[PDB]
Amino acid sequence: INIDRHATAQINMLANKLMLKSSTAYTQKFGIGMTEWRIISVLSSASDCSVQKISDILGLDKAAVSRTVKKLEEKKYIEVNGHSEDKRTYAINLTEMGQELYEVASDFAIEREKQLLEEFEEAEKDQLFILLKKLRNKVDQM
Amino acid sequence: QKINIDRHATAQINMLANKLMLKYTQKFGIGMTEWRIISVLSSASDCSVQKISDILGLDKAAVSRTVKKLEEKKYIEVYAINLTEMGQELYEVASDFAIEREKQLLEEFEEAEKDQLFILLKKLRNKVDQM
Repeated sequence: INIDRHATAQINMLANKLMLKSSTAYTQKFGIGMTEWRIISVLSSASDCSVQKISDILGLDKAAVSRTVKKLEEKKYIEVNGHSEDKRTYAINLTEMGQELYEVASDFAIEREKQLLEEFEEAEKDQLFILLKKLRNKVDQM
Repeated sequence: QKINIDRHATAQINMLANKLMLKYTQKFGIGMTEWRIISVLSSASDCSVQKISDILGLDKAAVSRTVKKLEEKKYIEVYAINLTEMGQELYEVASDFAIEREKQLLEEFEEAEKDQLFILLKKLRNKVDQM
């Protein structure tokens, strides 16, 4: 059966294989899984990361984010910031060790991304981001 | 910080696959977790419970249970996990049946844009194979 022109199928097989390889890579190099890495990278980039905000950004459901954030808490990479004395909700933050992890693992993330796009011309990269965002806009409508 | 997520193709791809996933399948006699696992197994060979649990953000116990259930249903065999021919058929048939959702997804795309999308996705899959 031909699913070459099946966008969902193509994108899912691409994403799944990339994620599986990354699971191995991050685990062997840094002792964390791919999903742990995705969350750490979100925490380094954004402010007031609730579980909701991390889920919105990554597309993983809240249960998945919550379970991973708990693991990262146990590994002492993140801590829950209650903001007890502030007119705002709790937030998840990197600990000092989680920040160090990000510092060292981000170089590896950057190299893998460079590798993924090795054969792309500059305009092809631009075209790629535009088309993914168009897809991302339609999905939000479905 | 060091990485701009908005211009990080790895991140956009993975997010889009997840977002497409949370949006038929009960039609074919399996639930969401079963479908997600089937999908992962279709993407690459000799998967492990550990890897699947990682990338799906699921606990190992849940993954193991679901894997067993898919064994019983004749979709999987076995620790390297692979799809049976019938597991692979399930993925293709259920995808082929869901074609109307694909047309909806690509509604705002001209033919030239669809062509570009598939050209670019193919470059990406080719490269992932080499990584």
